[PDB]
Amino acid sequence: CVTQLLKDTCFEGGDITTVFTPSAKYCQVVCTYHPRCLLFTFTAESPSEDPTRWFTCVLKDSVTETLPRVNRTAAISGYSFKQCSHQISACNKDIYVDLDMKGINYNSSVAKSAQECQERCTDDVHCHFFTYATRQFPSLEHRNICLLKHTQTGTPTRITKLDKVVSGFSLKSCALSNLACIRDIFPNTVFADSNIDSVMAPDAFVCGRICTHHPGCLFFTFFSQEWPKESQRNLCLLKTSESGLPSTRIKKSKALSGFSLQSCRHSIPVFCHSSFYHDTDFLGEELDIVAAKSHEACQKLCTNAVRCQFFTYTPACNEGKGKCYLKLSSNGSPTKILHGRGGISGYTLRLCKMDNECTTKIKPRIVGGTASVRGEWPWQVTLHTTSPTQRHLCGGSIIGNQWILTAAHCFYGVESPKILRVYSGILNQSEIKEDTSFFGVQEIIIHDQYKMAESGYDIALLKLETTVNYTDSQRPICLPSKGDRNVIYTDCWVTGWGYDKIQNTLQKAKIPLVTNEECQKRYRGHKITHKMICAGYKGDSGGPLSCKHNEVWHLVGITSWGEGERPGVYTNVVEYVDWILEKTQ
Amino acid sequence: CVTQLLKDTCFEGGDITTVFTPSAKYCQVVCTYHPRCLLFTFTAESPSEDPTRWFTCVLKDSVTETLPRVNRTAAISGYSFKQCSHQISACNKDIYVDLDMKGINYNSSVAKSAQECQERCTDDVHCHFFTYATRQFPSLEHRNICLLKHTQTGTPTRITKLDKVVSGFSLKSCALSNLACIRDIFPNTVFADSNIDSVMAPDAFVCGRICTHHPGCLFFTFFSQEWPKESQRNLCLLKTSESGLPSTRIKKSKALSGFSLQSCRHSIPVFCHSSFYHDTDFLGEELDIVAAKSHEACQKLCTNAVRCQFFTYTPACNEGKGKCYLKLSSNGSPTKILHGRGGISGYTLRLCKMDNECTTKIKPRIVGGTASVRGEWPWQVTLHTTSPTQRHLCGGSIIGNQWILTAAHCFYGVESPKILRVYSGILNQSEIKEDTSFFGVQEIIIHDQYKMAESGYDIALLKLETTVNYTDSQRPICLPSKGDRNVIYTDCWVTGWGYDKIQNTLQKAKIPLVTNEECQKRYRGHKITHKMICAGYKGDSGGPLSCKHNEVWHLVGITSWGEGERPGVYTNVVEYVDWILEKTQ
Ligand SMILES: *[C@@H]1O[C@H](CO)[C@@H](O[C@@H]2O[C@H](CO)[C@@H](O)[C@H](O)[C@H]2NC(C)=O)[C@H](O)[C@H]1NC(C)=O
Ligand SMILES: *[C@@H]1O[C@H](CO)[C@@H](O[C@@H]2O[C@H](CO)[C@@H](O)[C@H](O)[C@H]2NC(C)=O)[C@H](O)[C@H]1NC(C)=O
Ligand SMILES: *[C@@H]1O[C@H](CO)[C@@H](O)[C@H](O)[C@H]1NC(C)=O
Ligand SMILES: *[C@@H]1O[C@H](CO)[C@@H](O)[C@H](O)[C@H]1NC(C)=O
Ligand SMILES: *[C@@H]1O[C@H](CO)[C@@H](O)[C@H](O)[C@H]1NC(C)=O
Ligand SMILES: *[C@@H]1O[C@H](CO)[C@@H](O)[C@H](O)[C@H]1NC(C)=O
Ligand SMILES: [Cl-]
Ligand SMILES: [Cl-]
Ligand SMILES: [Cl-]
Ligand SMILES: [Cl-]
Ligand SMILES: [Cl-]
Ligand SMILES: [Cl-]
Ligand SMILES: [Cl-]
Ligand SMILES: [Cl-]
Ligand SMILES: [Cl-]
Ligand SMILES: [Cl-]
Repeated sequence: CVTQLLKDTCFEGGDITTVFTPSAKYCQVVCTYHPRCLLFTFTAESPSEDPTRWFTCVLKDSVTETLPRVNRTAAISGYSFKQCSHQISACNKDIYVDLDMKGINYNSSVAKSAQECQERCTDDVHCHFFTYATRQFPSLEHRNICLLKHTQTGTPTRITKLDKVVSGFSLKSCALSNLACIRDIFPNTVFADSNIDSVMAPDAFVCGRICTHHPGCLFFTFFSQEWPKESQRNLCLLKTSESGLPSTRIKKSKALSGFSLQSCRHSIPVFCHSSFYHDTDFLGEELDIVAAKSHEACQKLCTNAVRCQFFTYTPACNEGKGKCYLKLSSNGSPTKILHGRGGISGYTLRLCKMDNECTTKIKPRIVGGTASVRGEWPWQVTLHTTSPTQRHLCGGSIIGNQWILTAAHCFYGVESPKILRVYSGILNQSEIKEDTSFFGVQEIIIHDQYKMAESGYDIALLKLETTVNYTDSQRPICLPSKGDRNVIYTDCWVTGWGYDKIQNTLQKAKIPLVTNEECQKRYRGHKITHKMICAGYKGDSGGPLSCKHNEVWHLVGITSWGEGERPGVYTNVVEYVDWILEKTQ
Repeated sequence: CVTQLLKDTCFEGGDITTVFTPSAKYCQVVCTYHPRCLLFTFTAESPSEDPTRWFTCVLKDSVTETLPRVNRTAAISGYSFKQCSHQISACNKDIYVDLDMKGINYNSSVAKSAQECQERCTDDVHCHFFTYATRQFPSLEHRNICLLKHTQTGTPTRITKLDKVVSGFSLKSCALSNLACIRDIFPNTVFADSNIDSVMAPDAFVCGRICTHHPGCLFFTFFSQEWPKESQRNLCLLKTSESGLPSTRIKKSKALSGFSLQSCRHSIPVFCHSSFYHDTDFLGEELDIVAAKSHEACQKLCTNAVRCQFFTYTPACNEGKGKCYLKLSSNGSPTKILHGRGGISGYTLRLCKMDNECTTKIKPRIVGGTASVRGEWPWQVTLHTTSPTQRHLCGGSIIGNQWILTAAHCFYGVESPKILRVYSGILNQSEIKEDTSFFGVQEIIIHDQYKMAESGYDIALLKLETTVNYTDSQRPICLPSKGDRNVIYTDCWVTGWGYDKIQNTLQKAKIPLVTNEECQKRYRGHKITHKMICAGYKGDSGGPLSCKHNEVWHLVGITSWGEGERPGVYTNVVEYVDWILEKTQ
């Protein structure tokens, strides 16, 4: 695919819509995330253009996947990232100097700095972007004012130059938000607040997933297939309120209500709808119709056709040669959902690259007894120490392509990264031979405030020398979201090889969380804190406390000190999220 | 359906496009003929509106088939006639006083009157509308100037008030044009002149039918299914030239070229595409999907769904329960035509009401021997005379719901219309009994210049007292088009009951045309003229010489005088087209 931009170039004619962006680089993000845009043309600040046309971001589509390039000064053009195998971010950390980004201003308070005003926007339910008047701003009245804004689109309605002011976006999509995510989904309930948009959805999960990526949507009501009024079946009503919460909880059958999870975006599927919808036909515009052997292959044909957004495989009785209908609409959704016409429908997987790789589905395997097997806990690594002899030293978790999360105390009297060897995808320690391949560590980042395990801060990152080619054997686990701080995890597991004594086959064990004060009562001498967590009723130093919640695995804890019944104490990973992100980029 | 307009009413929001029309009444025609418009809002001349918004005709669509009505002064709103069972005209005879209708001006010559300037526009290959500067127009230079115009749309690009000028449309769609229609369709031939538009068509007939109703299209090239370049299969290229003719005849296989038949519109199918296209899938936007027993019923489900423009029935092996896909696009055509996916496709018949009823298909029957049978020649009437006794007097042809075309000489010593009785749908004269129903004549319009049969002008209209409910038994025949003057008819027939001696069963006879000078040589004493035609090698006074050409029956002649081999002489109906239309409206 083509990621790089085009200096002084305009794509002639394929317009869908026009928005305002601070830069072409973010124009490209808008295009990538909009359901039809394939190419675009940003207009930079320039003498050769009037100020009203600056910051214009024209989203475009073409049947051929491209358009005519004509020369224009200060026109930056580009392609979307839909066509790409590399992952997709959505997080713009830029503070734009002298840029006044207009929207509906709704709070206007004082702030120490642009950084604090960004933290405020990010932590707010409504904020899309901010403008911060610096201390050098002439009007004393307006000096240090942090005004938060929102628009229909997430995009500013205008962009103008205004010296001594800095604008910037919300970092909710950088996993930096302290906002609580309400995952509670309310059956037989409707909400009646502001209806800002509507889509047709096959079910409420998809309805909620759509709410999450829609910038104006804070919560929703889905009117199900079995809903009485036919005109409203499969209707996903995207809603907002001035409070941020829904005004009232009206009971009603066959309807289903919930919240945006914008703040937990990085740990949830959002753009990745992988299910198939049986005896279901998605109505849209027809891209193509091809012979296909199964619904699964139909989805592939869609995924690999860039303009395709959803499909309906009509199965062949007769012979094995169904018809695969590749479809699209203006909004990524079907215009109508029919049941009872025998179709098998779903969506493009071309989207799942927009999702965090740690949210991809778990491969069904016969997790038998309490002995693990290949692929089962593929985030687990075994940390080897070359010195004295090559031996297992610690457990660790893949959380990145180049990053291991583990315990700081594992590195007591480790004088360089160069004695360390990280093995992935390992069942048996016995499997490890001299010829075996491993990742070498390049850097050990220990928390600068770490002293002792039983004190706080027992957390470490290994930056690997080479990156991991992800596989069923080797995959990352998600960090818990700062918004998920009150989630009650009830499916928690520890894994590792016993570390003293050690075992060969990777062991596994479902174990229960225990509350920080039920833990404190059973341990005195040093204080258990908010930055720790407990469980018990095993594994190694550095190993994961992995909790499964809503089909996704979370790295809730790192094994710190067992002391043993007295429960294991773990580093509370959630409390080190800023830190992990700060250090990893 | 709703035909009547709405005073001071605007339909809020469903905009497709915006054009300029002289009046709301013609706005309604534009809407009816545009492939998506269902409702609209015209803006009349008014103090309460600025002059730039006058004559605005906003074409609108709605998923529900209507929109919100809000009050506005000088906004006229209405619905299309798509929803209607009554026939549809397209012919606006209005001369708009003080109205300057802007377009590309291309000829600018002098003219005696507005009527003559309209006749000139009508007779011209390129003309959509005209403006005529009256003799009272101040600038002496511009006084009496008849300027012809065209636009992309057939619609003027602007409308402005300009005192002492009159504007008006072409009457090509009133069957008033003297322009020759080139029906010759050129196999393995392309044209290379100006490409003004393109559509996907299943075959070249449809391609040509689309050219005919497209105002900018004078001729076309169709690139067939078997065309080498896949990107251009089923491509219907709508073309024009400054000459009006195609520049050159480039040979090339699998391509097929032809002309607009705009001038012969009233005798040809144009909007009525009644065929089914097998192993053919029409791509468009999906309106609905329903269970259906056959392709024929699928077409019905489309026809009766007003937004549906075309369809694809996928047949059930298995059971009798296919899937009928109701579809639509922006232009009435499929966006792509796929072969080989097993679909049966075609178009809405909701269109055929736009076609002249005399173009509807002939019902297959076993036309046996030379004795007719029920339904065979359903335009034929038997003219009875009540006096002395009730007896067959003349043959006649239904050409309207309330009109019979026949011979002037039939009415020798007929003192009132009240002795006349018109019977339709009659095989046997014996079938006629006292209880039998008939149409009473209200008026006998004889050509004022008629003297004697063997002189000219032997033509008469019967205006009936009640109108004919059309049926397989009773249907009209088309007048020949003034543009079809050089058509060589080779499938001509006379029908009637022998009128002297007479027969009971309706007789039929294929007979050959004979040239006017091959006729003149075999008849002297009075002159055969351009306004007569001959045939021979039978029927009554007043009866039809019916010629079948391109699947359509034409009333080429009325039986005037046999004199018998010496051939029959007929009134040459083509030469009395202005007259028939003048008298019938
Ligand atoms: C605007 O936003 C700010 C911060 O999100 C709100 O300020 C807080 O108001 C509450 C209520 O007194 C206090 O407890 C907080 O200490 C305030 N914070 C700060 C930084 O002053 C403020 O109330 C909002 N006001 C409106 C309605 O615009
Ligand atoms: C404009 O249109 C008129 C009529 O359609 C053309 O006038 C005719 O020109 C030919 C060529 O000399 C004459 O034989 C006709 O007698 C003319 N008719 C009249 C009414 O004058 C005229 O040539 C066209 N001219 C252009 C190119 O604008
Ligand atoms: C556009 O710019 C390039 C780079 O200078 C030039 O070579 C080209 O001729 C320009 N215009 C075209 C191809 O129309
Ligand atoms: C490695 O694990 C497999 C799977 O259980 C086991 O059969 C085998 O015994 C182990 N290796 C050794 C040293 O036996
Ligand atoms: C629109 O006009 C009608 C006719 O006077 C009036 O009764 C009506 O109240 C007006 N407006 C509405 C219903 O919004
Ligand atoms: C009427 O026509 C039918 C059809 O040929 C014929 O059988 C019958 O003989 C006719 N009527 C009379 C008077 O026989
Ligand atoms: Cl400001
Ligand atoms: Cl559901
Ligand atoms: Cl398309
Ligand atoms: Cl494709
Ligand atoms: Cl989506
Ligand atoms: Cl003029
Ligand atoms: Cl063909
Ligand atoms: Cl639609
Ligand atoms: Cl419908
Ligand atoms: Cl059409």
